[PDB]
Amino acid sequence: STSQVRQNYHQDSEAAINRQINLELYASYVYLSMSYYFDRDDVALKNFAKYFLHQSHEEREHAEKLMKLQNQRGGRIFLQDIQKPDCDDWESGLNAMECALHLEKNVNQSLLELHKLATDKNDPHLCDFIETHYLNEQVKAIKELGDHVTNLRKMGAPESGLAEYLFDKHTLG
Amino acid sequence: STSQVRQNYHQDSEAAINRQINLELYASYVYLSMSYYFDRDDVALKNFAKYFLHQSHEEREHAEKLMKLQNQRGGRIFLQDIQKPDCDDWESGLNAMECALHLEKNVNQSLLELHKLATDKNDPHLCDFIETHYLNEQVKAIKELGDHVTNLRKMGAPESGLAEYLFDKHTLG
Amino acid sequence: STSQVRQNYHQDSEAAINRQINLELYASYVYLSMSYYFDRDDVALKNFAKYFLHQSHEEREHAEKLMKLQNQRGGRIFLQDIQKPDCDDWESGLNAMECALHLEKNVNQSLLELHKLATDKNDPHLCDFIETHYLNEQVKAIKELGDHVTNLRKMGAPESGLAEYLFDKHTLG
Amino acid sequence: STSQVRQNYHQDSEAAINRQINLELYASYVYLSMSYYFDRDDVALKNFAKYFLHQSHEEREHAEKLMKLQNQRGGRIFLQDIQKPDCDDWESGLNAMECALHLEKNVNQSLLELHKLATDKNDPHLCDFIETHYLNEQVKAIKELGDHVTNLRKMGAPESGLAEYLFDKHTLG
Amino acid sequence: STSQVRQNYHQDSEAAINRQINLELYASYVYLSMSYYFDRDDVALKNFAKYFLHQSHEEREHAEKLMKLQNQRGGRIFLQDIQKPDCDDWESGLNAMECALHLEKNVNQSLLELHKLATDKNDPHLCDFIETHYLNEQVKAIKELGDHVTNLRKMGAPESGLAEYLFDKHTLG
Amino acid sequence: STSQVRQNYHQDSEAAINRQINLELYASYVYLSMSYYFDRDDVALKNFAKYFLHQSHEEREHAEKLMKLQNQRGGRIFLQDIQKPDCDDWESGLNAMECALHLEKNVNQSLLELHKLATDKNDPHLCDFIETHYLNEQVKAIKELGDHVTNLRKMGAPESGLAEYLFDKHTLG
Ligand SMILES: [Mg+2]
Ligand SMILES: [Mg+2]
Ligand SMILES: [Mg+2]
Ligand SMILES: [Mg+2]
Ligand SMILES: [Mg+2]
Ligand code: NA
Ligand code: NA
Ligand code: NA
Ligand code: NA
Ligand code: NA
Ligand code: NA
Repeated sequence: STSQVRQNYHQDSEAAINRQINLELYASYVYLSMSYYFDRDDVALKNFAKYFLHQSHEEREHAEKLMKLQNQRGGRIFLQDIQKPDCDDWESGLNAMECALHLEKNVNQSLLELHKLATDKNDPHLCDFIETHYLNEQVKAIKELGDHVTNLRKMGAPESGLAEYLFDKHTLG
Repeated sequence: STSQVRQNYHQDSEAAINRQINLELYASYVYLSMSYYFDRDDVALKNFAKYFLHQSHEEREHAEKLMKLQNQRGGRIFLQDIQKPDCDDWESGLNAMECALHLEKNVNQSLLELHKLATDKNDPHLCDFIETHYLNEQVKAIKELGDHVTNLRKMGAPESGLAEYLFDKHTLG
Repeated sequence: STSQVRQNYHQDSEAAINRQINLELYASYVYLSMSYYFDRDDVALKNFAKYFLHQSHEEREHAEKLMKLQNQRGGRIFLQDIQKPDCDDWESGLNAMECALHLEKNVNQSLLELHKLATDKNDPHLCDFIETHYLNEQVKAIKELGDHVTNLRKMGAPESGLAEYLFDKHTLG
Repeated sequence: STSQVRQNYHQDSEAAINRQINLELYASYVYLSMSYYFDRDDVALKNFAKYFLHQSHEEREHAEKLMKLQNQRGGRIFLQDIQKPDCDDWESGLNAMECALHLEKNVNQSLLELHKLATDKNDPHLCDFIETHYLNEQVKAIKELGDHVTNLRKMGAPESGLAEYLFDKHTLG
Repeated sequence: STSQVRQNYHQDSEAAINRQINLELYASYVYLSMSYYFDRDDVALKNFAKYFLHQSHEEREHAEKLMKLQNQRGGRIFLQDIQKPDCDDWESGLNAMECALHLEKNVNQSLLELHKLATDKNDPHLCDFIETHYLNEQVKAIKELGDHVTNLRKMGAPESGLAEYLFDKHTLG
Repeated sequence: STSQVRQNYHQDSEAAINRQINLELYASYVYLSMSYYFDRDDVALKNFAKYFLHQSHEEREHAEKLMKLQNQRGGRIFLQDIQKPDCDDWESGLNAMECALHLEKNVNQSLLELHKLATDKNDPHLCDFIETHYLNEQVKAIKELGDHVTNLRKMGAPESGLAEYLFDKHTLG
């Protein structure tokens, strides 16, 4: 039953990877929802829509890289339901950016816990995988989202629809 | 509350589109599972893996086009959980192809019912959307999968691991 | 008297096509009026002017394609007066966009009725002509105009002349 | 016995497709006859000959696309004898064009009946296949042939051998 | 109420320009009718059709340039109904050319009266606008149409359908 | 009644050419049937299908060259019904290749008889036409088909579906 390739790969690490795969797919689905919210005729912020669609695809890529990891190490992927996002209506560009920031920080926290587990199980390959492909990506994403939220707030979002319009044009466009 | 763009778009059609979006996302997730099954070290059919990964991405594209439709017509997207696939282990190239064929026929049946609803609601735009973007795509996908299943069976899959190996190389490669 | 090419083309369909030709020419004339309203020295929104002039030419193209249809089927074109637009003065970028949206929805309703007639007369060629060349075009135009109206309103049009200025620059330019 | 790919494809539709295949092959053979009539030394209208030969090959393509359809849907092709054309000697450029027009209208009528059957059997894929690939093609072919017949008649065919000569040169050449 | 740009622009000139705009749009519509007459399957003179369609578009360009003039001078455009053309059926290539010649001479007469008004109101800008953009254009158009009519008549139009055929090919093609 | 170009062209030769035209069209139709047999979802040998479709088109070309011959010599083409092929279902790649070989040998025998007739009628032009365009073509086709049949048999067709699969890939692909 044990994979011929498996070496120094703890069952707990395998399970945590499966959980991270689900979380990445969940994040992808959240971003998809946000994108198409901004595509609504009564919201109509095309560059917000594009920004979040790109993020959705990137999150899918992250999940697939974790699946590849799982198979490389000889673990077995076990997929779960991808839960629907918390909202259907994201209310504003600013609110969407804040929710994205919160999501990214949650994903980062899960990654940090994964790293802690890898460290505890003396799995340096897994640790460096997380470090190389995930942690800096998260730090960058969080910094970018924080920058966006800051600009929107200073511009006067969400009450200034002009604010969101011009942010859509000049930052996200 | 009614969208400014909405015209000749029945609530039942809107709901059916939301169901189709979920079904397309489900199909994408099924194909993702199959792809990474073939990426396992104890299965190791890279071109099967690639074939199903491509199909997964294509299904995601189909879902996104339906979401775009929904917003174009002034309906509102309501996302649901994406259920996990029926299997974790797809057993063989042939079995995966047969399950894919079954899935594609189920998706096609749902599309046909959607078309019937559009027709009943006298929604020619929706009918032609389905016709143009979905129905022929489905017919082609079903024919291709049937061709694959036929070849694998004639070659001697799934007992002939040589059969699947050579199919992976010569058809899917 | 009956055209040598005519086949499965009902008199009622022919008459409805003649009405649609007139409606398309009318829409082209409305858009022409709007364009040159924005060219006034006391309005001076060049990109609004360009947007509506492009729309005018596109509507002319639609009418000409219907005339070509009529001759292809062996019907006979009967032209009518092109009525002058409802306004000389369109008041604002937002008001013009709202009137354009209303016009586009009226044109769409007429197209839907034309499709219904074709269906009732079992004229699949005519149905698919309408579907292929007109219905999606209308859906897109309505969605775009709705997006424009939404943005202008959120920006603060028509009281914010800055709003219309910046929309002219960043969206229509 | 039922094809693994077959879905929503009525036996009556399958039979009608087989009949249409035969009709398209028949039309191809008629045009072949006309082409080589104009290649006779005592007729000697090379561009008529080329025009009808092109039409013959196009009709063959139409038949082959229907065969491909049949297999795509999981129906089974049953071929029949291709009947010889009604004439060996087509008498004149004008007479050939009139017979071609009559043939094209007969083919169109058969296509319309096929569409009606598809509609009655709620086969939207088949309907849109016919609509996309056949109906407009027929309308165009009929209009072109009607234009040709009109010009020949106005020029003075078939008594003015100069008429046919110059039509061969300037229209068909 | 007076435009900030208006200078040396008499109310009578403004009104005459509005009348000329309507006349140019009328001429465009007449030429459109003629074009699609020649597109009929029972007339079938493609190059006549093209010639008149080009003329239609050119006349629309003339109208739009007058509208631009009106706004440049600070007058206000007031559009009127575009009357339907005098005929639905233009009978022959020659008859259409003669009606076009008559139309062009009427347009020219109106332009000459406009010039006379400009001169009487000491509006040298308007005079030179008319001179530069319109008068020579009209002279050329009238000369060309007269040349066409002369050739058709000498060839034997409209009784020689060969005449019109060959004119369509060699002059208009 | 006798063609102005006819010289040294016996009535018996003319009749034999008409028979050969029909036989070539028959062969084309047989190959068409075989091609689309291999396009079936339950057969699914794309390169067999392509091979036989190419052969079908080549046979049509042969028939058309014979028609051109007939007119060049001043004979008159008389077309007959094209009989349907002997089978609807060709059973296997090997069986299809064997039937094709048999067909090609029958066509060759008919050509040899045609040559014998030409020789007996002292028609060296006809003899050399047959020699140049047909006889070597037939010899090559027969040799190729024999090679194919030999390979399939040695590989283990038709019981080894792997055999036909790999032949389709490596020889016909
Ligand atoms: Mg490190
Ligand atoms: Mg700005
Ligand atoms: Mg359709
Ligand atoms: Mg000449
Ligand atoms: Mg020799
Ligand atoms: Na991520
Ligand atoms: Na799909
Ligand atoms: Na339109
Ligand atoms: Na056809
Ligand atoms: Na003019
Ligand atoms: Na042959």
